[PDB]
Amino acid sequence: TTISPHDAQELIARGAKLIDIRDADEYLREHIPEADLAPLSVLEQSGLPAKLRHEQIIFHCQAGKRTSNNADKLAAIAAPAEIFLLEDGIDGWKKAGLPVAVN
Repeated sequence: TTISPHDAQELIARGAKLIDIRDADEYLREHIPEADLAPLSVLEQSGLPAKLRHEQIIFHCQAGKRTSNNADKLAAIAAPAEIFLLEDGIDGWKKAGLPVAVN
């Protein structure tokens, strides 16, 4: 299931984890302040660490593609949470007028 940036904000205000699945170099250039970084490759190797588990988990990447294309991987990695994909990624978040942190 996809979630709008504004609806994601409301879930994050209730404790939902926002997980950035991009690489560290991408994150460092520009990220969502509320997000926790966990590159997809690392998640595929060692799983989601306990500190990033919650009842509600929202994954995001750049523009919606890596989340859409790895939907089954992400559904398993965060199971048994309620899982969302941020619609249009950080690009969508920016287009919605929500804050980002730029290097």
